[PDB]
Amino acid sequence: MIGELVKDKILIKNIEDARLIYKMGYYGKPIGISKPKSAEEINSELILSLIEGVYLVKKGKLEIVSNGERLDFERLYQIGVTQIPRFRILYSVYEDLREKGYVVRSGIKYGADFAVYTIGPGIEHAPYLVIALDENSQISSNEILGFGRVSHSTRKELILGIVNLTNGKIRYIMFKWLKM
Amino acid sequence: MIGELVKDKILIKNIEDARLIYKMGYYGKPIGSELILSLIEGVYLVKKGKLEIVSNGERLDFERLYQIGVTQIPRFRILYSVYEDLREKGYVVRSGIKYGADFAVYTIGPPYLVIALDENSQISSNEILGFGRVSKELILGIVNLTNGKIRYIMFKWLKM
Ligand SMILES: [Cl-]
Ligand SMILES: [Cl-]
Repeated sequence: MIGELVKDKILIKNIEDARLIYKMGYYGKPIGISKPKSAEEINSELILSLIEGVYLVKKGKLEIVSNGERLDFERLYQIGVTQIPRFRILYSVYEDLREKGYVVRSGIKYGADFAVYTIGPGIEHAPYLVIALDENSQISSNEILGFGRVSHSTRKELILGIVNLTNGKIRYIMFKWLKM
Repeated sequence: MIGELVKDKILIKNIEDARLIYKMGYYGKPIGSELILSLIEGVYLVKKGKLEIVSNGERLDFERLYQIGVTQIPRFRILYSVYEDLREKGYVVRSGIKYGADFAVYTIGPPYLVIALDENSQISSNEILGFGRVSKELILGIVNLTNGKIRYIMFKWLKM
């Protein structure tokens, strides 16, 4: 498994490698398709985000190169910090959730950071929406109101992933828009 | 029902009146007896026509009492908005300070802790899960000072 760093994303040019990385656990998105039922229908280069790439590298399931240079975890992580806003808190939740066995996808279509899934041999579940947060970052009422808006929009489960960048621990707090 | 304004609180000197106001729906706290009502409770009861208030001769109506609340009590506007809305919805609303919140709401349907907030407020992620009773639930009372509408959002400390 080898991938090319191109800006803020990682390109998987080999289709076999692509289909394999995707089979592993629904990583990346193929170019031109939105979301493949199976890796079987993937025929275009697999595109991985830095968050996904950095995870896979750390998992030893992927090597990354940037025009000759071989970027390891320390370097890739650092690039994520520079390129991607909120990279630290986003990777912390991505990793933690991924490490716990959930299948983590982008949650932007739903107005959140991630779309977390519980899957297994012949088992698919509804997507939990997670929004990563820096425990200290001050949230406004307008943002908090924006939260409870994305929640009862696709009426799924909205969840805040509060990360401590020091100890790396994570506190998950879910909230619903109530109708007192 | 007549009550005296004494600073930021309202005194109910008559014990019958006291016991009645308390029977109504658990309003005020006795000094255990004179029933002591907070401006938030007093202003509500006045508006409900269930209580008259006096301040050394002067008869204070809703407009004046409300204004006094604004002057005396910090966050009075957002606190009364949630108090009233919740009370108007039939919940029994008590102080929630013992629990580190504004109110302790009791449902008479099928204590919830609520913290009233203004649309311009800014709470940290660790102020939230921080304290109330979280690390159970804590309900956020988000108030729009313009239209006076209120959005309630509850959140729990999860264990993913
Ligand atoms: Cl992603
Ligand atoms: Cl009260």
